[PDB]
Amino acid sequence: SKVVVPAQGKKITLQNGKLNVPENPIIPYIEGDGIGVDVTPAMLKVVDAAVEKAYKGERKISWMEIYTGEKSTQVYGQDVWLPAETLDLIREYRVAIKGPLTTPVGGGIRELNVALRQELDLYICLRPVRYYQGTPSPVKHPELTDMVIFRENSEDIYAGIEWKADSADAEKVIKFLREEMGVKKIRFPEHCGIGIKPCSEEGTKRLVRAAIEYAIANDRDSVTLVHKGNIMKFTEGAFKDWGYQLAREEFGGELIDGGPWLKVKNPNTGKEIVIKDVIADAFLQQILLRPAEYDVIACMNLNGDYISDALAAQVGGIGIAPGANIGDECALFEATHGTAPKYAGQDKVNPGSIILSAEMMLRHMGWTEAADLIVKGMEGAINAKTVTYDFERLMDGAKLLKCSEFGDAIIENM
Amino acid sequence: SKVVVPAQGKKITLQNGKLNVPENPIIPYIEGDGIGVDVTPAMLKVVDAAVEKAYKGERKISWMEIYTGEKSTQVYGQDVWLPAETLDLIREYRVAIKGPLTTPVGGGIRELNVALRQELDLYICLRPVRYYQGTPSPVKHPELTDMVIFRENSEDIYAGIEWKADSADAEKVIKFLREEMGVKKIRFPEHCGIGIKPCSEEGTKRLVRAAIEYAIANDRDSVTLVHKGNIMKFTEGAFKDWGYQLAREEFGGELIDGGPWLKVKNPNTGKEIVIKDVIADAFLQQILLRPAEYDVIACMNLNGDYISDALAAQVGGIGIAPGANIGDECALFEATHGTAPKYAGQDKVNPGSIILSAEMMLRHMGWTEAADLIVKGMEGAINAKTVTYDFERLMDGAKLLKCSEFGDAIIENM
Ligand SMILES: NC(=O)c1ccc[n+]([C@@H]2O[C@H](COP(=O)([O-])OP(=O)(O)OC[C@H]3O[C@@H](n4cnc5c(N)ncnc54)[C@H](OP(=O)(O)O)[C@@H]3O)[C@@H](O)[C@H]2O)c1
Ligand SMILES: NC(=O)c1ccc[n+]([C@@H]2O[C@H](COP(=O)([O-])OP(=O)(O)OC[C@H]3O[C@@H](n4cnc5c(N)ncnc54)[C@H](OP(=O)(O)O)[C@@H]3O)[C@@H](O)[C@H]2O)c1
Ligand SMILES: CC(C)[C@H](C(=O)O)[C@@H](O)C(=O)O
Ligand SMILES: CC(C)[C@H](C(=O)O)[C@@H](O)C(=O)O
Ligand SMILES: [Mg+2]
Ligand SMILES: [Mg+2]
Repeated sequence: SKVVVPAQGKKITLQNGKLNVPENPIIPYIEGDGIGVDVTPAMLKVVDAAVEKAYKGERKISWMEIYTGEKSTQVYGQDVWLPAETLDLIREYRVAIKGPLTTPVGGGIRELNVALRQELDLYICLRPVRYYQGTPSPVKHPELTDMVIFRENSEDIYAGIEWKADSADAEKVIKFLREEMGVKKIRFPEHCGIGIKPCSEEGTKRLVRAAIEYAIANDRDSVTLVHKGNIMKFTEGAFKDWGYQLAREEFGGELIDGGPWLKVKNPNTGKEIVIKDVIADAFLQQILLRPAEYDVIACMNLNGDYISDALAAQVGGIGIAPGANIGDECALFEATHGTAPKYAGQDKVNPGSIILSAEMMLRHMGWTEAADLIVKGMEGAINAKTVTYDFERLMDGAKLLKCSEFGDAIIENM
Repeated sequence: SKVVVPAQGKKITLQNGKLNVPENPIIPYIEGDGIGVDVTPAMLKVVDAAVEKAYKGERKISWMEIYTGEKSTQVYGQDVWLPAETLDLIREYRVAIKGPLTTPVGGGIRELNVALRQELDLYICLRPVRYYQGTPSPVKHPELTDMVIFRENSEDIYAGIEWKADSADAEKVIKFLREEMGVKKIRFPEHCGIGIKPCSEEGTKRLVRAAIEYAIANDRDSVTLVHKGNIMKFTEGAFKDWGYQLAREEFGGELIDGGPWLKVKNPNTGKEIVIKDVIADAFLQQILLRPAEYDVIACMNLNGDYISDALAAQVGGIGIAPGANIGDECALFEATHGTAPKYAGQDKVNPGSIILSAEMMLRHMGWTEAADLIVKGMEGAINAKTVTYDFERLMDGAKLLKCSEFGDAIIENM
């Protein structure tokens, strides 16, 4: 192993489903491909500053670099794109953060980001989207956007079950469907690629459960199940039916009017939480035309991937869109954006995304004060109109800052 | 049959792939469920007016009502949701228009809208989205949005191949995948619904071919292949690879830089058309942050469904979003919106969508003058700020008009 365990740090433990965070926790991190080389260093500095200022030296993170992707090949050798120790370490230290990752073409290499999520069973993809005062947005009222996406992270089409057109496997599968299952619906069975889409009751319910619990835990107004159930009855439709069923069976969901919407009483604030659903295509117009009407979103893997980007663009873009992959044993924080090789190495991209993901990590560890300083700094720097390229557009009088520069601006406004 | 063939009309014929439209063409039409009862009458009046004014009485449409959905059951009896004659008539008269349709819950009834498209093999779902001066939009520069969506209409997950969780079929399919195909990727094989996603070379290429030909025919700047190929390699990825391949093999697509983008020279205007591609999630941010950079869009069934609504909301909403289902033998025009039973029968919804779909129909028949009068009227009425509920929002000084009222406003501005 080429990983070096920090000497002055201590491992975080999980006792009774509750995190036990030391004052010197060891936090593993993956630099990331492309721009990850730009944003990650900015994140480490901003986090260290937030922690240093919040607890005046009482607390401190012991960063431990781990590898995945290109750098892993440089470190562990050719073909070692995702070392087993990397998965071992994330699960063992409970909390980790990663920069963007890119999977090479071919080589029989599976998508590295999806591999991490699925190998660690981090079934929740949590992506909160809200507006930051001063952020240049293409819409008229970005302030109306304040939602939290709970995207199922372990099934759907992301299962990776598919076969190439004209391949022996594809023909074998197509032969079984037409001959044994009597399927006559394939328009062109020749030179036809095939993909499988699974959706289970347990996969659906553990995701929705987390979404409702988060709504209750943070006193949100509603949980909206987004699906395309009118066309995919047994997968997307099942997801919606299972979600409503869980709200009734586990949260005392009560019929609103003649339904289908339910109301769940917040055990804490006594507030009634609305449980509704919207068809995916229609939802894409709704978030733009009636944003204020939506809060927490529970949806399947693919739909969540699309909604994440559509919402982010509403409040400034993917440069300010954080996220987290959460499971029962550990959590891996990461920004919604990619490696943008186009800008890679230029120290020009917006580090806000990975930084706000670190803010989620801090909150997750219970270091809410350090988390609050990051939000304060971010809001201060953006308001000071000292921002990165992606914000400069739709920004008159804004001063352009380099990636590392913006990080410093955040610390300056803490 | 309860259908009455117009006495003074004549059937449109297709000779050499070219439509032969008489001056008194018989045009079949489906009223539609819900609000279809409101918008359809407005459309017939507006179209009749546009035609009457453009050709001063020389030309006239002979409307012939045909049935599908609820009204079909009223006419032909219980269980007759989609009469065979309806499909026969659309194919025979070549050009038809329909209001929104809703499929009942259960009854073993398949989605009626998809049934029409697939039974008639109308593989192209053409949905143009552009801004109309004076239209209240949630974005800052709706005028930058001017795109044309070419959505594959015959395959993808819309094939309707799926099995219910815990069903014998589902278990049989899951057993085959795990046992015979050795699939170990299903996270939860129990209580698991299964759906099949097919994508063929012929289905992909006939759609992309139509998109490029439209770009050439209308001198558009580019064709963008939208896909989620990084995750669905053999379906969405195949679609993108097949699209690029066709541009090269059939349109002399030439490498731009080191690729992957291609350039196709417009045989007519000598202009070079750009053939590029964008990942679906990223594309949803791109249309909002860099609209001007996109023109004609070629995408798969599901992706097209989502993009249609996301784009429409950008220029006023689904109340002003037309569309057409085009095949090799016939075409069925229809708005992107649904039956909105919530507002149904209230004569309050925006008829602009089905009316602009009729404008597409007229253009399709070569009656471009009548089509131009509809655009003129629409632009005039909206500019006069005499609009329907959906526009009134984000409209100060706008006067609210009833559905039928707005139709009259259009005719008044022709
Ligand atoms: N979880 C992940 O690690 C992850 C996520 C997404 C994609 N990927 C991968 O990364 C590679 C490139 O993919 P892509 O180009 O489709 O996606 P991407 O890297 O997110 O790039 C898409 C566009 O979004 C914007 N963007 C991304 N990061 C930004 C930042 N830090 N600050 C400001 N704007 C930012 C830019 O838009 P403008 O150019 O309009 O400014 C950018 O060109 C692929 O190999 C892909 O699989 C990985
Ligand atoms: N091709 C079709 O015939 C078609 C298309 C889509 C859906 N459907 C079906 O119709 C039913 C209802 O579905 P849905 O509620 O998901 O979709 P929908 O009927 O399109 O309604 C969605 C929302 O979009 C807006 N809208 C729709 N038509 C409008 C119009 N003419 N003018 C102004 N705004 C309009 C309204 O938004 P606000 O309430 O925010 O104003 C409406 O409540 C279902 O049975 C569904 O399967 C059929
Ligand atoms: C890179 C890709 C596999 C990934 C996904 O589709 O989830 C990305 O788009 C993201 O949102 O993290
Ligand atoms: C009603 C539904 C089957 C249809 C589709 O998904 O294409 C609708 O959303 C539309 O866009 O016409
Ligand atoms: Mg994404
Ligand atoms: Mg739709």
